[PDB]
Amino acid sequence: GGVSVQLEMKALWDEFNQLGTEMIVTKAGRRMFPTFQVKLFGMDPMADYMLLMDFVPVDDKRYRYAFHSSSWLVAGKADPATPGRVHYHPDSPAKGAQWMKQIVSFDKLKLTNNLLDDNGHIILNSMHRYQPRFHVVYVDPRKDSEKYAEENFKTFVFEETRFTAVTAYQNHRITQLKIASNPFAKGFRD
Amino acid sequence: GVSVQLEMKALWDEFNQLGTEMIVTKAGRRMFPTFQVKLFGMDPMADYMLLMDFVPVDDKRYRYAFHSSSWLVAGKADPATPGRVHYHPDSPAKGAQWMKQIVSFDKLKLTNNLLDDNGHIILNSMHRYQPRFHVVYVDPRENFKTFVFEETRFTAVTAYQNHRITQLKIASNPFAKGFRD
DNA sequence: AATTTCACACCTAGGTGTGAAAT
DNA sequence: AATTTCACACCTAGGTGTGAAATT
Repeated sequence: GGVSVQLEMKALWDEFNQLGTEMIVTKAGRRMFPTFQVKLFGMDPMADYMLLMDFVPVDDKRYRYAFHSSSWLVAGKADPATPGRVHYHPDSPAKGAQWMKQIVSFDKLKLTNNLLDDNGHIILNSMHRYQPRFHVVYVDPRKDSEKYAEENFKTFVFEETRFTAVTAYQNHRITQLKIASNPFAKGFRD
Repeated sequence: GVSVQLEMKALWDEFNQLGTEMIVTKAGRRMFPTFQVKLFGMDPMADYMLLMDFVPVDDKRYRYAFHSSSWLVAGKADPATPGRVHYHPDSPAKGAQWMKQIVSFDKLKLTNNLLDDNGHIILNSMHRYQPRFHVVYVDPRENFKTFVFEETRFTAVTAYQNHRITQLKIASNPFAKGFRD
């Protein structure tokens, strides 16, 4: 367990977290912003690794945004859990030297509210809080089967990456930051 | 017992009849048409490596004569370019994975820069090349098969010589739609 | 020269939030 | 109501040939 992970764009994640991060969710699938990007350290260069991402609920409560007080409040009890989906990195599996070579970005990752989705996108319930988790798994390609044991995986949880899944932005301050930092939203600047 | 089917065969043969030309730039240029294949007779449990390589057709330099609208031998071929091993991005993969859908080499770029380090194929302008496709059976400790489609042979150029080639590239490549009509 | 390189307009492809409309 | 979906304009990103200019 000597593998180290460094979250890229930490300052941007913390700026969003202070406001209370919101992530748009659609039927077709929406990319996260900011993109979850990491730097890998202490891996064996000859060993083959699988890089994974999963989303875990923060609490069992449904949220509501009050525009009068500009804050999030508990609306009621959480809706039933969404069918569990996982997202492997497109380059997985790959050698330890390949992962440590450059920053690993989960830019192809998409969030959806469609419970019946078959496009490999992450299914999330709108107005609920989620915690993105990052997993490094050691895998032997000569073996046709894979499973989880205590010594074959490591989980990395960055508290600043937690967000609320929404269909439209609630906090206007979040929209302002998304517009100002995401290049695809440059047409809305000024 | 492995069988390979060249996709877009009709488009390749139409280009070959005119004498296929591929643009070559410093930055790297995609081939048009894209080399796409269908795999058959592979073992679904066996691991395979899929490769692409370019071999010179002859040891001659070519020149296009606009008066007669034909290719002629200009002189002797330039020295061979620095060759490297080119694997499909998904290689290695199981036999069932390769046979599942059409295999394409769309991210494949041709360059005339001898000092290139971006993993692109280095070629000499005004020379005839033959693209070859390889299927290699991964063994823990013959397995090497080569598929050569004669219709995929082309002349590497910096600018199109035959106006008929340009016309076909414009008419069939979606990125050249702005030049239609 | 005869051949090669450059900025450029114009495509494809797909990622943005907007504000109306819909549920 | 409070929340979700739709067409849309406007971006980024990157693949085209064009015609001018340049070039061991």
